[PDB]
Amino acid sequence: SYVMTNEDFLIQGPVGQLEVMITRPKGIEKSVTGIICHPHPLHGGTMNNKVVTTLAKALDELGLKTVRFNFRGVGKSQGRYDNGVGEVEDLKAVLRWVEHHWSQDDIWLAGFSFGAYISAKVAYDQKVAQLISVAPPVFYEGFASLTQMASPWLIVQGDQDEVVPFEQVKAFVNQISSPVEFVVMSGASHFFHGRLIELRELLVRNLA
Ligand code: NA
Ligand code: NA
Repeated sequence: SYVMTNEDFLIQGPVGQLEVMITRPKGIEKSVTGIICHPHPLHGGTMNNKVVTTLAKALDELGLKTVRFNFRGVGKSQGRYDNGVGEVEDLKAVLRWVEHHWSQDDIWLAGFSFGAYISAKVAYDQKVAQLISVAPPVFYEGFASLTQMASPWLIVQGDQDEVVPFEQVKAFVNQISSPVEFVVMSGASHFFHGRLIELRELLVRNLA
């Protein structure tokens, strides 16, 4: 499907255009596409966030096309913040767009913090081949109900994350019924400053 690679472009979202960028892998391209959601739009989170980039690099290394996008209101994406509700619809729109362009592909959903919540919400509604959360903000009220996730779920978490505390994520992983692959980076903060190479390696190791 003719879609320019490694450049920002716009697609139709629920409330306006969504800014998207895709990548295509450098070797065998698997019939799996990963969509990666960014951290909190109200705290400067965008599709260009470095943890988002790292997730994309990991998925690319694994042979997946990747799709990153800005939630409504962010960057060139039109509209305004919608309480985590419309943001779910934004991801759902990007997901439909992926399914339209690559109908044969399985889907991976991934996200960092706010984006981990949004992607988990969608993966709870539509079983996908793999869900990936980095620093899922499990204190969000909307996380409480995500107890029987059908999609396989990898959670990567720094144990020195002060924004999303390890013990809270651990407790969430413990309380939910469905199995989670819970991978912890020792000494990593919420932002993985200087640990992005290791984060990529950790993702690849656990997703290969
Ligand atoms: Na966030
Ligand atoms: Na905007």
